[PDB]
Amino acid sequence: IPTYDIYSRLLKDRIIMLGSQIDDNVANSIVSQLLFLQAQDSEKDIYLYINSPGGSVTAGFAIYDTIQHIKPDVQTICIGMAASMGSFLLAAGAKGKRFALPNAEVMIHQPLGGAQGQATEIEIAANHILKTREKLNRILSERTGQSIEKIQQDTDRDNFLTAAEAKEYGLIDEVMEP
Amino acid sequence: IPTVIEAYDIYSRLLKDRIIMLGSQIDDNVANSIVSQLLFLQAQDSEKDIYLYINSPGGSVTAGFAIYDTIQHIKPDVQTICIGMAASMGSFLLAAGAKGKRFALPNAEVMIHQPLGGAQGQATEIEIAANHILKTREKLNRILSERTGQSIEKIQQDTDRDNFLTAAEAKEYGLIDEVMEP
Amino acid sequence: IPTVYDIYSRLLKDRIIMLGSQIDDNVANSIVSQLLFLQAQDSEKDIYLYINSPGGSVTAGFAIYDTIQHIKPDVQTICIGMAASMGSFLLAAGAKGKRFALPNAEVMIHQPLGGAQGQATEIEIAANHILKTREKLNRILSERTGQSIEKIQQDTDRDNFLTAAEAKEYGLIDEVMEP
Amino acid sequence: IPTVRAYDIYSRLLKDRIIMLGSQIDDNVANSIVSQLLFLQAQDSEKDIYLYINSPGGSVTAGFAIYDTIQHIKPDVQTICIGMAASMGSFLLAAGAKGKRFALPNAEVMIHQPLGGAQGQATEIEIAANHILKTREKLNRILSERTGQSIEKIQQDTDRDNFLTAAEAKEYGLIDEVMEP
Amino acid sequence: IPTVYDIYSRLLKDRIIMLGSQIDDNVANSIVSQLLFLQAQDSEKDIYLYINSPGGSVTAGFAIYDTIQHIKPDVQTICIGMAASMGSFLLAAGAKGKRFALPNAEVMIHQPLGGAQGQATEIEIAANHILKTREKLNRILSERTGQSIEKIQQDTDRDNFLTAAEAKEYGLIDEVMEP
Amino acid sequence: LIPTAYDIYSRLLKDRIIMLGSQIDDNVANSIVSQLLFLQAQDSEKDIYLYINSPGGSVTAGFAIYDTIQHIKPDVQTICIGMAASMGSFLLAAGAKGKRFALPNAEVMIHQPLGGAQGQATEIEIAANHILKTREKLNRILSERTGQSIEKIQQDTDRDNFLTAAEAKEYGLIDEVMEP
Amino acid sequence: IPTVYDIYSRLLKDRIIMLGSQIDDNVANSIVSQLLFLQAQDSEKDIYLYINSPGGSVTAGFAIYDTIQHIKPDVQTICIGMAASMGSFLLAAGAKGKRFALPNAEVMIHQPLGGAQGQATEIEIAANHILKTREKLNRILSERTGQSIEKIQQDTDRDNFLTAAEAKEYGLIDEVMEP
Amino acid sequence: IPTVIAYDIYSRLLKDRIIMLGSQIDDNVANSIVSQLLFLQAQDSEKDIYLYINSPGGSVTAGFAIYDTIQHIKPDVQTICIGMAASMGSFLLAAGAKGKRFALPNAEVMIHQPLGGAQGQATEIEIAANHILKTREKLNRILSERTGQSIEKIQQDTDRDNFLTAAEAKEYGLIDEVMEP
Amino acid sequence: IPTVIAYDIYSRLLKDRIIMLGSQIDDNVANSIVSQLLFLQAQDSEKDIYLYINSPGGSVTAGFAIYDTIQHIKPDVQTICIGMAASMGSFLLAAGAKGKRFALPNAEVMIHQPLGGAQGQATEIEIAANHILKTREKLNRILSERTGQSIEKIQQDTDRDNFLTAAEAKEYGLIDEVMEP
Amino acid sequence: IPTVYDIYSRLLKDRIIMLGSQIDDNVANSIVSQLLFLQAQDSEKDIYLYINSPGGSVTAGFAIYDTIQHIKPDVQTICIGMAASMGSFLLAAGAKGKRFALPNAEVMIHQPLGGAQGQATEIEIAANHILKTREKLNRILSERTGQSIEKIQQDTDRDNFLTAAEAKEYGLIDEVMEP
Amino acid sequence: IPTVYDIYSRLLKDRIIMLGSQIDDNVANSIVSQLLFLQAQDSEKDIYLYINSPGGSVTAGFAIYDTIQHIKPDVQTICIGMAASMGSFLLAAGAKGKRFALPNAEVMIHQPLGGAQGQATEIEIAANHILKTREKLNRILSERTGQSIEKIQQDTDRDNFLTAAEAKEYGLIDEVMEP
Repeated sequence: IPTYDIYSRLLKDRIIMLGSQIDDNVANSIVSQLLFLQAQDSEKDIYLYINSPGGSVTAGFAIYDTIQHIKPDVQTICIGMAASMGSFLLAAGAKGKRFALPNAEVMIHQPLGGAQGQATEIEIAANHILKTREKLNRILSERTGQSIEKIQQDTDRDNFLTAAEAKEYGLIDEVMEP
Repeated sequence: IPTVIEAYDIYSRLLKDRIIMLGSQIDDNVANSIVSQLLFLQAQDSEKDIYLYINSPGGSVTAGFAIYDTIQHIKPDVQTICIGMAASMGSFLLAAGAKGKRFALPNAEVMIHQPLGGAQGQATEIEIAANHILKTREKLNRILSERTGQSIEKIQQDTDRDNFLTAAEAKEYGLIDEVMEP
Repeated sequence: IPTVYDIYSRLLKDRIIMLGSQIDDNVANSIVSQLLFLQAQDSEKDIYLYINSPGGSVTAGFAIYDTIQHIKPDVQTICIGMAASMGSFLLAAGAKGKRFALPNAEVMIHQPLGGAQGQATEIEIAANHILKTREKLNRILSERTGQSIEKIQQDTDRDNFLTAAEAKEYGLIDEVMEP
Repeated sequence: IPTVRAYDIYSRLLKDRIIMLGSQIDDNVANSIVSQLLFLQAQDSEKDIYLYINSPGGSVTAGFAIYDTIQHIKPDVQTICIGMAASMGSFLLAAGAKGKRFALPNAEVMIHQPLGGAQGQATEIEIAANHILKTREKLNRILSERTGQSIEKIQQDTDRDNFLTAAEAKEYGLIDEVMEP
Repeated sequence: IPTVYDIYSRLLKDRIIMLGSQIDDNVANSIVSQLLFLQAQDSEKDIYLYINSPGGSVTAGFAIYDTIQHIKPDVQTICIGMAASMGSFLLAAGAKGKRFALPNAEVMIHQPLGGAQGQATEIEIAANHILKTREKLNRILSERTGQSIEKIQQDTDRDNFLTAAEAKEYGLIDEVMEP
Repeated sequence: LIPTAYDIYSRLLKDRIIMLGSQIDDNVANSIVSQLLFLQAQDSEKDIYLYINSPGGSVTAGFAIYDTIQHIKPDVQTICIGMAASMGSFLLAAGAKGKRFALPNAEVMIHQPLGGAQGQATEIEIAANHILKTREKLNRILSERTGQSIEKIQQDTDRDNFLTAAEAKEYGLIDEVMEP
Repeated sequence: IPTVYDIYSRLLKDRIIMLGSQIDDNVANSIVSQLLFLQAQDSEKDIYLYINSPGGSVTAGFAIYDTIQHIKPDVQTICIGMAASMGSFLLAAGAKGKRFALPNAEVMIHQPLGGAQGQATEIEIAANHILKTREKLNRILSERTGQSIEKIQQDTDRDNFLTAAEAKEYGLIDEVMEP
Repeated sequence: IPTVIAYDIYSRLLKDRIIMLGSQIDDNVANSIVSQLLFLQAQDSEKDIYLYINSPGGSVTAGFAIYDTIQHIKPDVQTICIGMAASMGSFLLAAGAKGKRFALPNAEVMIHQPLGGAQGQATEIEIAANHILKTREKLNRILSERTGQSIEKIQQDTDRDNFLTAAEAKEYGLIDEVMEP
Repeated sequence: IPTVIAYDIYSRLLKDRIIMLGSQIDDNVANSIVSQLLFLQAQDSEKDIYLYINSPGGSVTAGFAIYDTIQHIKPDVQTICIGMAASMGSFLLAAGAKGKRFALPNAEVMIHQPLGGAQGQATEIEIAANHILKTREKLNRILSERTGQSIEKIQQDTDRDNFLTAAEAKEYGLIDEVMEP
Repeated sequence: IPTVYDIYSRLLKDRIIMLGSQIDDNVANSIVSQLLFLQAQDSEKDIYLYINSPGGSVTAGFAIYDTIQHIKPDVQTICIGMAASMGSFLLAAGAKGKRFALPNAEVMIHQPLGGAQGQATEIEIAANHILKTREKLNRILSERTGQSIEKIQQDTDRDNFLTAAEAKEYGLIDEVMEP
Repeated sequence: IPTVYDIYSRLLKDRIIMLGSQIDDNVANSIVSQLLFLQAQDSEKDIYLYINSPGGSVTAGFAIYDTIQHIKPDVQTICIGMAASMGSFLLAAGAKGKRFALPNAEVMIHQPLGGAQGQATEIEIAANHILKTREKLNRILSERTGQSIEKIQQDTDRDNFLTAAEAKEYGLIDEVMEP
């Protein structure tokens, strides 16, 4: 990472690069970048590049809620792949400012997790992850215009979409052309 | 494991006298052996009692139900005798012996608790697993209710956490019929 | 972690502390030092503590908790992502009226976890100590939420997940911070 | 394990109603010892049985499977300590028929409180602590009955590892006689 | 570890030292050097030692202990979170009248731990050494707490957890620091 | 199993010969005790022969063998081949008086007991007192069986002390070097 | 390790060298370089070597030992916590009259440790070498304490723990440093 | 390991007074070999015994248990090297009855000094060194007696690994004859 | 490994003077093969023995224990390669009685120079190098005698892995006949 | 593995050999010995070789194959479950007209697998060898199925799964054994 | 490693290079670079190479050796602690009359170590190469000590430990550096 690295130079121009799995460390850093950019200028757009296989749903919601909280628009730009929570964040960008490059891929599926121990503990974990899926699907419905029933069906298995398909689905607004 | 010459290992020698020893965790291999022994004893004599000693921390619920159903399926009464400890599916099998012929020795310990499991993967896979283990707990509790005389609701409450019982407490609960005194 | 100052050090300049990890003695040492430094800079201005944490060490969390209550500035707490176990205890520890969660943040409360090994009398000592620790946590959660101790005991017996709105109803936070 | 029809040496001794407890006690060992006790009773409910004990102890519940079977069966079970009887091993030594509990002169006996573990939620640690304390009370009460010592004395004497010579074990009431050459 | 100086170096500028880890030779070397440095800068002004520690090496602790007693400034000790074993020994070693704990901080005292392996005579040497080390710890604790050596022996036979208020009654601290 | 299943050791046991050729642990001690009891049951008057090639091992396991030897009626000859070290040399010295042997190039080693202790100071104290008492017990018996003073045994066992067969006879650990 | 310079660098400005670890080649390299640097800055002013060390490599220790005797400044030695094995050898190596221990610091002396593997003639070479090294260590210790080599041999056969007062009586240090 | 009707192949050969050493020498192997030698003398104290040796060597004390038993018993023990006899294996080859030590033509013999290890305090390393040096003196003295070579030549010739052909072992005096087809 | 009534299958073949070498060659395998050869000679010193070989080779010294025993005993030993005979395996294949060395048509033969290792001081590496070089000369000389190929040719043909069909092994002189159906 | 013999031994009495595992030298040695024994018992009666095998060593497979072709009795081959790689080669090697599969048995053919490591010239030798081995396998498969060598080469470039009916149609077996 | 520059950089300013580790390609690269830099700064003034090293790679040692001989400044060598194997070779390589050891430093000489695995011919190549390397080392050692090659061969057959005074008498150094 070349140098005050290349990411800090892009941050000076209100660009945040997500290029990894989403965990609490990544979310803490991105949230802090978003807050800092709003403090610098509450009006100018922010640009969030997303190449991510997804990761923690709660870490992803830290980023998601910060995006919706701050005053500047956050443009989202998918490069390479936005899968799982990554495609949720892609769809979370400012309306009209969600993009994917022509060969970028988008994948949606249901959340993953685990449960171990007593029957009642497994029941609690199952209820929690099912409620988490409902929350994701409700928001994806609002952000895409698709019905919750259709999102439920379309995420039962791994669902790969081209950029053109992601646009038609309502996950992005435009395929960014050269 | 000593040998007895009339050449039997000690467990085979006791099987000759219609005694089956359960002294390990319950898995499919152990259940396969126990079931085969029960079927063999029935084939030998369908009237004489069988004696099942139980010192077991429990284990696989489905393997325990292979044993449970075989006990109920065969014609001879299967006396159960707890020595040391009968916990989880082990206490379930202890309570499954022929009515009036379920025993524990005075310092044997009985422990009841809800079944354990796990689930990994997609939310809908976790839901299927949760629904399955919950249905399995209902099945266990319903049978325990029948065999002890306790209501299902009391069993649910009394198995939420590990519940250790003395032999005397096990008799009062209905899990055994008598403490076998010296 | 980009440079502007690394990003966290830049936010600290504006009296913002980020808790975004498991709570251990190292994290608590750092958070406590930041709180003391900010009080030294200005004893009157608010401090903002963002919390995204699965929890962790009870004693480390109480190092942070007691420092929050000790210092003069109000400490606002803001849950983003998840505040679980000791993290949710710290969320509820913010200045009354200044405890927040964002709309999709999750809150989870549950009894403390631990272990005990050795002689019977050593297991007894360890059990008494963790039981006392839970009573201590529940007493404070009762005063900070308005709920009875009996209700907190019962509601923490197993993992209990709360939405942001449920956390407000419960008294763990004061407001869901809307966009 | 040499052979002596063919017997291993332990099977040969079992023909003379001798059982050798020469290892840590777990469920596998207890299962074998119990089966040997039941077999010998089935062969002859009158004749004494001889239980040699060289054991560091082990599982308390497995030890009680052995303990209760000894008390259940009709024959007297003599106990003979060689080398070491520690923890649950010393509990079983004291469990022999009264008047027929022995140690050889240099055998070592050790008594101490039970050991265990617990992990997880506070309430789970509470349940495990209550269970091991009740197990200790059960062990101390029986040891009081078999030794003549008060439960309060047994409690104080098992708080830490307590090593006894054979002659001290006799004075304590854990055995009846030191078998002198 | 945020930057302002890193946060700990910034606190050191105000004569605050943070012990927030297990005690070992490296930690003691750092703490001793900070104490000698602070005395060199000003031999009259108080030093503040925050303690959140599970304890650790007895000899490393005594490097710290003897340096506190050696230097001219008073060293205040402030327990946050937990001071256990050699950590609670150092808490009680602060200047008399200037030993503190925050209300929910926990203090634990117990006898030293160690090991030995090899020949009978090697084990005997190691046993005699740790027993003498325990006598030394107990004698000093007795002096610093006002409790008899026999009571300290009894009270440290097993893990002994104390609240901050109990630590004050015991004589391990002078006051519970209230908000 | 080595050659015939009825192995070579079982064939030697028919002739009242017990072959110790390993470290001494509870399994080995239980086997040897059982063999000794068996041989006494077969004939309480005929000698037993115990060959010893052992680096030593568990002190309590060794005392199970030692006390059984003293308990039974038959004389137990001891014959050192290769090495009898630590508790192996203790058992070598415990054979019937006048019937303790070593072959000419066999080696004997004596030293103090080994052990460990971990935990609280008072737990280490208990463990140290126990191993010190075990050493006094070993030295007292070795004094009785060799004729050497307890103080000399203490000195001579402070460190590993290797002895030739002839030196072990001079020391009193054996009665005769068995020459061809 | 806080910044002021790191804390050790800051103490080095005042001619203080902190030994707070095992002695190996890397540690010896650093301490020798610090000694040479301090001589080059001022050949007259005393140097201060603090020692909390469990010992370590004999040859690395002699790199430090010989450099102390080589340079012109006096090197005071101050034991804090523990000086064991080669650590106690270095403590005894300070300028005569300027060897100190703090009151609860401990000192341990014993013979060197090592290993040998391979052919009989290789084990013989290794045995002769460690025996000659012990003779070298005991001879120098005899000169530095005033004790006979026979007494030092007897007193290092096994681990031999000494209090600070005992180390003064032994001649390993000159004074116990009281507060 | 095949069976001959029931003997395993080695037990079948032992019936004909043949003992096969085909492994490293440790206490277990020595226990077996010593027991076989004692057994064969008990059957017949006059007829020769045949010890085939293919061994890389191993424990010196285990080798001396075998060595001393060979010299103790009345029957002659012929030794026959096949494959390799190295270190303590070549010591045992040379220990066979005079005139009855053999190697097949392509068997190898290797002699060298004993190997060992030592850890701990200087005085413990000294004790370990003195013991292995004394052991080497014992081995060389006996090899001198059995080969006819001086002790000083044995010392020189075993300082490093020294490989000999069958014919060279005969000229050296380690064996009496190369057994030709 | 199935049983025939009671023989395991290998023991049943041994009854018919058939030895199966079906694994890597080490001291344990050579100990068993040698014992079987000696046993069969004792049963009948005139009747042929049949040694099947499916082996990747292995220890050169273990292989020479088998080799020399084959040449020492009176019966002819026929050798029959099935599957593969590589390295010391192909050396033993060529060691069969002249005219009675066979391979089945799809069996594979591979010859190559010996493998080993050396570690330590320069003079120790030199000793190990000299020894493995002398071993290679020994192997090459015997292979020259048994195949009719010059030593120079065997040297160059074994510098690297050299794979031979059964037909090529016959032309090379490693076997006498390809055993056709 | 039950008794009555073990179950495989009881079937061998009836001239049935079960191959139900990977083909390695141990398996091949046993199967070759079983074939030779059965020929010695009766040189005229058929032998039955059941095959459920994922393949294995090519040379081990050829020990079996050559022994099948060498002995006088016919060897029927019967595929149950799966015959893959060297397993399908042995299936095709049965006596002509006496090679079978059960209706849901699967057959798989592909090219041999191997590895090579070292100098360029060593890699070249290993490549030439495995390429020659494939030519041998294909030539025999061509003879035993009636397919051209070119077709066999094409059809084994990748894993090629075949139903029992496709295997019969291919020439690898003669009949699908129907219930 | 304290700051002043780390301590080694501070000494390099005064033309001092410290070797205090095993010799590998990484250490040799750094030392060679320092030697070349120092010559470029000043081709006339002496360079001082301190050596405490157990040795290591022969080729890496020759990288240093040849660079010492190549550059114009005299390189003094000073053994502290131990110089063994290639370390003692480099000690003996210093400028004539400027090779030193401190009084208790030890010097060890022995033959090179290595290994070889694979075909007979590969083992032969490796043996020939290490024997040649030993001849190369012994030839240069003979030139630099004045001892004959045959004596060096004898004296390096096994590990040979020398005191500083013995190393001077041998010709490996010129002077024992006294205080």
